[PDB]
Amino acid sequence: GEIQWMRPSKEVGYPIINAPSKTKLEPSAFHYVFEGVKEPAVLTKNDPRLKTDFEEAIFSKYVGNKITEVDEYMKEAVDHYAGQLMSLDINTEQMCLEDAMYGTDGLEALDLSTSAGYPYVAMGKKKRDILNKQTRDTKEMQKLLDTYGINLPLVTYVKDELRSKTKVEQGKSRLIEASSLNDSVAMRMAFGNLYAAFHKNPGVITGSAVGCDPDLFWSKIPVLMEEKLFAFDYTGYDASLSPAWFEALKMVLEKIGFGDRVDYIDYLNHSHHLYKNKTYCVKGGMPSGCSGTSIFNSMINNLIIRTLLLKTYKGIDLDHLKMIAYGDDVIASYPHEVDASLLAQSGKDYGLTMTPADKSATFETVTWENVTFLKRFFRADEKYPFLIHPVMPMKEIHESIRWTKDPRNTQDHVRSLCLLAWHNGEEEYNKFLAKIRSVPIGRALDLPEYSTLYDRWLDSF
Ligand SMILES: Nc1ccn([C@@H]2O[C@H](COP(=O)(O)OP(=O)(O)OP(=O)(O)O)[C@@H](O)[C@H]2O)c(=O)n1
Ligand code: NA
Repeated sequence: GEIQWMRPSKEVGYPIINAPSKTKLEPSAFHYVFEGVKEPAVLTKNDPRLKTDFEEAIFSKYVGNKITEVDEYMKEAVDHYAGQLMSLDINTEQMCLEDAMYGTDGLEALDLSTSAGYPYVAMGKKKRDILNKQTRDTKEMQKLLDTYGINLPLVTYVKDELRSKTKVEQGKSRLIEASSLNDSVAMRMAFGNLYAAFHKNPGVITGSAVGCDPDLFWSKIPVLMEEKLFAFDYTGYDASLSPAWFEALKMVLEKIGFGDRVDYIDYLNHSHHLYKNKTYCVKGGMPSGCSGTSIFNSMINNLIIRTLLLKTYKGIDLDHLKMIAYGDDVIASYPHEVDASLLAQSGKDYGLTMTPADKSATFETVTWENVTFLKRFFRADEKYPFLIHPVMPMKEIHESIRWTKDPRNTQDHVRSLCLLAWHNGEEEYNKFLAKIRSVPIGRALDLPEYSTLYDRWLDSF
């Protein structure tokens, strides 16, 4: 990804974008009961915690575009992945505006709590108005599509979330490149059925984990994997993608019955952005807040891994590459060992910065004991080994519970953390429940006991 140009929105007829400069995150009733070293992310250049220019830091993720064309390896990767998807019968039909807006089997309704993007965010209009879950009325939307069209600029917001101290001081705040509601609806009509097919088939055929339920899916993963696991992390995956990877993605779409609307992918690739008073153009880079970001990111990861394997190991058998991706996160396997360090080297040539899995200092062997996916480990259940526990580290849970954005959602937030925590075991879980109940707010929460969660889990398969 690379910014081609940046300048004042007024110079080109665009209004300044108003963005709250104060974090909604504040210590919660449990702030001093649990240990945590993360704080709210810098949201403005004035934030006293800064130790470097903010503007420069939040845009440094666009490291450049390393490659220009789709080479032989990428093309072979495209053919093989497109081949797997083919065995799914993904309905190539366009999604009717009703299902696209309010959802259907395999696709959830639009999220009413997220920005509506330009121009609506400059007119004061909000999603609550345009959309109506009860009537499932397309009329208002339609009247807006015809009025403002598509390919509308992406409104860029700084993501309000917890970050390490270092990332606060280096202004490494993440950004939310929000797509207008129009674009989001169009894209969901265009790729609606593709999304659904993926959501309904997490696994090694789609090579996707999007829409999955860890409590059930974790038990299926080991069976799907080949003998030898391999993994690695990406640094700024989304922003590092070069235009060629988008072309490769279109090739895939074209081959499975969507050559029809690959133009949409171009907007993800060559995009127009609005940040505050400034406007800029980005060549490459997957925008964070578009319809299908997670899925197209996963599809591209499937192309990338196949590509690096073909480039590094001529003769490799892709039919035995078993991988599952969720955006940049991935858990992959092959019947034979592979050098992740080697793959990382080939990665640089494709514009990808790959490092040892889970911040390891060096590329070491990936095992079922040390492998993680979605921050979760894999741990066979003591009493029934064939059932696998997705285990989120308590540290992550401790960090999250120490803050709140709305006291009205404390019950839901803590309840959610409990559904993650109990997998760490009864002893740990009860210590967690105990600390929660050491202050008034916690004692008033309705939290599930261990046995209730474990028994429910056992019956869920
Ligand atoms: N609104 C956003 C913005 C970014 N991201 C994701 O967050 C990543 C960047 O987060 P950070 O953890 O700060 O990036 P990494 O470079 O992956 O961290 P590291 O340096 O430790 O490798 C991006 O690639 C993207 O996948 C996201 O999910 N939502
Ligand atoms: Na882009």
